[PDB]
Amino acid sequence: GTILIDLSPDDKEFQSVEEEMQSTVREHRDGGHAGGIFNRYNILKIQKVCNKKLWERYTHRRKEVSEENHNHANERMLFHGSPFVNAIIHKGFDERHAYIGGMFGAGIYFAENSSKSNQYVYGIGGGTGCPVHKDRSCYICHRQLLFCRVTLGKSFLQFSAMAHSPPGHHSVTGRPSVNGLALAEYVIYRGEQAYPEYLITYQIMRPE
Ligand SMILES: Cc1cccc2c(=O)[nH]c(-c3ccc(C(F)(F)F)cc3)nc12
Ligand SMILES: [Zn+2]
Repeated sequence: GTILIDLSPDDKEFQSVEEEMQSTVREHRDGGHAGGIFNRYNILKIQKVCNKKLWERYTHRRKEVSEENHNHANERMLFHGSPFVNAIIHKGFDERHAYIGGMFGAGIYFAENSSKSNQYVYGIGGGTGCPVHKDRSCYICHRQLLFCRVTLGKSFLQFSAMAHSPPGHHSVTGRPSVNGLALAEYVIYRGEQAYPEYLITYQIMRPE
């Protein structure tokens, strides 16, 4: 039931999504090992992901969380990078898209920094890189990220230098804690708490 609608580069929606992607690039402590060396992307396409069933599943859960949290879903728009991007847009998020080894337990991880999510496009630690060139810093192959609507509800704050949410909470917030430049990371434990709204196809660009 999923359809992908292309956004025109002239469309204001295209532009605000591209700005959030571009402006949330930062330097990483691995020096580019996992996600490659770049300061910006070449955006090739942005598509709206439309699936009535997944949307209703998301809104239903959103309403449950909101009613547990003084009518506040604490909804964010966050990046997600995964080798399973193609299953997620068709079937939604679930237990099979969890990161079992994650630092906040086995849940589904999301980032404010687009460049953090870029590190997982080819797998954990960037895996072995693009399938064509086996290169984690490939400047040629097309990459995809999701920009997702995520319900955090009451989020447990972890200061940091499928399982369950900590009791009384709906999510975990990974607060950046030595690297003063890093934005937060977030984890949910129910797939119904995210909807994959935009599919962004891009390349990382080699610095000149
Ligand atoms: C940790 C973390 C922080 C912020 C953003 C992300 C993010 O966007 N993706 C992943 C990610 C990790 C593993 C898998 C896999 F096991 F392959 F299914 C998929 C996605 N981790 C993140
Ligand atoms: Zn490649």
